[PDB]
Amino acid sequence: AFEEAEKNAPAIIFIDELDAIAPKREKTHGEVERRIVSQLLTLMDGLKQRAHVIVMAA
Amino acid sequence: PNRLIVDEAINEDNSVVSLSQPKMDELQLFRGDTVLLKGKKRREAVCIVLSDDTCSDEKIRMNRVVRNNLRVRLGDVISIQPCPDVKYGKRIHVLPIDDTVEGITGNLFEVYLKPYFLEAYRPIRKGDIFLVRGGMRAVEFKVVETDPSPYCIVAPDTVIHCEGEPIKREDEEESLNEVGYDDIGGCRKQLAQIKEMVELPLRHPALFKEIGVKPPRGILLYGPPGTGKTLIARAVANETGAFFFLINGPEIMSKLAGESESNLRKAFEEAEKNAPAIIFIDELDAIAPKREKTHGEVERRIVSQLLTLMDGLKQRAHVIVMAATNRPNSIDPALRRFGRFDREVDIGIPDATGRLEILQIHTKNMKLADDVDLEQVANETHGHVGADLAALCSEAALQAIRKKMDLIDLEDETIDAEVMNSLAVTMDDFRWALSQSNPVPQVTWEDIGGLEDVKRELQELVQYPVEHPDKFLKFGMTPSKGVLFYGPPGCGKTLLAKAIANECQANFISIKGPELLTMWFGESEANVREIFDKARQAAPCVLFFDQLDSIAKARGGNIGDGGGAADRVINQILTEMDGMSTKKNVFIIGATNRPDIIDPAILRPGRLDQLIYIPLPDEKSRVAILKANLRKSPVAKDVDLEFLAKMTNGFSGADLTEICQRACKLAIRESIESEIRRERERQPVPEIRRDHFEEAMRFARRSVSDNDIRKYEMFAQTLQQSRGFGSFRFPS
Amino acid sequence: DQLDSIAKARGGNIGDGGGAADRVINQILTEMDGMSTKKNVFIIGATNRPDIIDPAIL
Ligand SMILES: Nc1ncnc2c1ncn2[C@@H]1O[C@H](COP(=O)(O)OP(=O)(O)O)[C@@H](O)[C@H]1O
Ligand SMILES: Nc1ncnc2c1ncn2[C@@H]1O[C@H](COP(=O)(O)OP(=O)(O)O)[C@@H](O)[C@H]1O
Repeated sequence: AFEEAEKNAPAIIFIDELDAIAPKREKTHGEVERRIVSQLLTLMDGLKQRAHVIVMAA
Repeated sequence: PNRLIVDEAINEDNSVVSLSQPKMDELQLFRGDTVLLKGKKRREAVCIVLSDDTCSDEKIRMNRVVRNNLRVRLGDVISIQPCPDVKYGKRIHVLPIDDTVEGITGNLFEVYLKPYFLEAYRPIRKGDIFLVRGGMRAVEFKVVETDPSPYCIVAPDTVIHCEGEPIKREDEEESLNEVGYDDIGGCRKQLAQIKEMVELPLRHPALFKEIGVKPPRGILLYGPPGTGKTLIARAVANETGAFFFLINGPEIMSKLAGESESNLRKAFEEAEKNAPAIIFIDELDAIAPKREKTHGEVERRIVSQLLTLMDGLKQRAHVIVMAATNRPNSIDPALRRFGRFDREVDIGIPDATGRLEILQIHTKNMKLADDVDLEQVANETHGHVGADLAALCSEAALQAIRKKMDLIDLEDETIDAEVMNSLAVTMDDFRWALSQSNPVPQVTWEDIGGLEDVKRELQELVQYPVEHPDKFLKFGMTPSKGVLFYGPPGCGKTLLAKAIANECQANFISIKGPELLTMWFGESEANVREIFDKARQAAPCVLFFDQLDSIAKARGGNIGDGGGAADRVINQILTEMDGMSTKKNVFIIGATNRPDIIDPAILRPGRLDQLIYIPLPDEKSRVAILKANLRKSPVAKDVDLEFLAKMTNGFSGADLTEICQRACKLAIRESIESEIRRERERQPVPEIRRDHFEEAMRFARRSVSDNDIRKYEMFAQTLQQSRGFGSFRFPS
Repeated sequence: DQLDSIAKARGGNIGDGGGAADRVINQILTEMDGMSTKKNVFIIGATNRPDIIDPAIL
């Protein structure tokens, strides 16, 4: 998803029901959930707005 | 002598540098010699040294291209040393920057490189960035390969070729964007502490080795988010020559278990290779949370392997680790055991001057209006964090955009450049952002009327010693911290305490007597200890004890059920005041309606030595009280305060305040009825009249009887006789 | 400091925390002199009213 967003610019990312994929890591009881949350944070940080992609989370 | 201040160039090109002739003699440098220049972030450059008569001794004249080469700015410190045995180049490869050649289709060699290197013998180094004028636009190049390496001389027979894939713009932009610790502001005390803890062990391992002490294994930084902990770490790393390696916690946890172990092992090995090195682990609590509060063995083994590697630091390779965390407690205590992250550093909210510096640094890239002032913005932003300040600046910029939406045409595909450059962020945008963005007693002495002797006593007692600590040290007498006020109720004793605390600009804590009594066995003394500890934490502070007669009584004279509890409370108060004797700044003030039952141990010098009697205000004090009461009231001139004061000789100040409030309320009612009657007659009262004054006076009554005054004056007389001695005179 | 607060003549009143004040004195008595080897512990008390102190303490 993020690769396709950065490849075609400008691009818009909508994450519907963000609380489902990324709840508080302390609340989570699973390693996979923590990995998904960490990956989401990493992809937030990796974007540097050169392609000016915008992400909304509802 | 090698260290020199960076200075602007006059006629220096990209291949020459200038030094003063006496400094050349000191450094044994000849004109035309090639030298090796070292800058921040392990940046190196080579140029030809020349003599300038107008150059300062401690400064070196340096142009913008070489400044970008060494990642240093005007005023920075660089080191210059001779660079011997620089051979003629055999084959050099240079590649252009993408943004410098967009639309440039001509032969780069003939247009730019050949005239630039023609018969000049320019010294070059791998990775050097040099700008060459020519064609229709100046073009920057990067030296990617040299023979010999890394130093060579571009000779007439040196082969210069530029074919290949051009260097990506983004890779070059990242290095140029990063600069030293001038980015951070208001943390130079913390910056100095971090420098002392980090860079000195890295630079001088032998200095620690000879004594026998071990350099710190790890450093931990904590504070509220947005304080630039990663920013200050990277910045302090940039100034030092030590290599900075960054570790991202979400990056580590995004990796699958075991793979992250290999990644961090390789990171530590690479840091050991590139000694001196700095390891920064952003969000350490993320990778290594509290071991007990885990639902998986994966993070447990992460913490265990991290402990093994922390014990595995060489400390002879002069490499240390630092980490930044939002909450230090979230980090497992094993990481914080002695010998691992032993030195612990706190980063707080930036100060007002530091916040002003943060605004100035943030707004440097901003086009800023003349009217807007950053100082007042800093004053208003008392508690906003640097990240919140950046958000404030961005919000102000967006508000400027909103203001300029009408001038621009949002529907147009291309915006006007004239409006874009004429755009600026004014004070109105900052004020709008401040409104949108989110993060001492009030009584002044003019409020109080009279008691000028009690006034000067209070200033001399409380305000004076802090004003002249040197005078007290010369005299050698510690200031007293105890004042007792006894008088009829409603005479402004609390007002006096608030006034003195306001004048000295210190925290004010007021506690009531019966509030602390409670009914449990040890609760009362616990409350007393708690309020005294709170006064300790808020030092300097003024502690006010209202109704001291309730909380302190004669210990012997109580045979009731609660006599023991009262005695224990008095003993706790005495011990707490003995503890307060250590702290000069904390001040204790006690107010009682009747001082006859006060424990004599309380009245002992060193606890409440200064006894001040507050009597019923006289005529002039009463006039002042009435004037202060109506300072906020538009009172008519026909009303005479002199008669209103002289009539009630025995009324207390509380009665005067009640009368003034009542008269103001009756003026309110008169204005209400006048305005309503005007509205009714359509389908006044600027100031209070005397009539409402007299018809309000009748409801007032004498608060304090004559017997209370008799008792207070008798107690004061008992103290006056205690002073005695007349006028004490030494013999002869 | 202020030894008179914790040490009293015992049996002063029934409202002293349901006999807790009396019970604290008895615990102090055993600690200062009981069936345990006496270490090099020196006890100093600064009282202002000594007449109310328990005679067993003195
Ligand atoms: N000393 C400072 N000077 C200027 N800006 C700062 C400073 N400290 C923090 N900031 C701002 O904070 C932002 C980064 O926050 P930071 O504290 O580095 O993240 P974290 O709190 O997650 O470690 C930057 O955009 C920067 O503008
Ligand atoms: N010197 C004074 N100047 C102005 N107001 C006073 C003065 N003395 C008393 N008052 C009024 O009396 C009211 C109650 O005073 P208070 O603080 O209760 O005195 P006390 O410390 O004797 O209890 C206050 O609202 C205040 O307005």
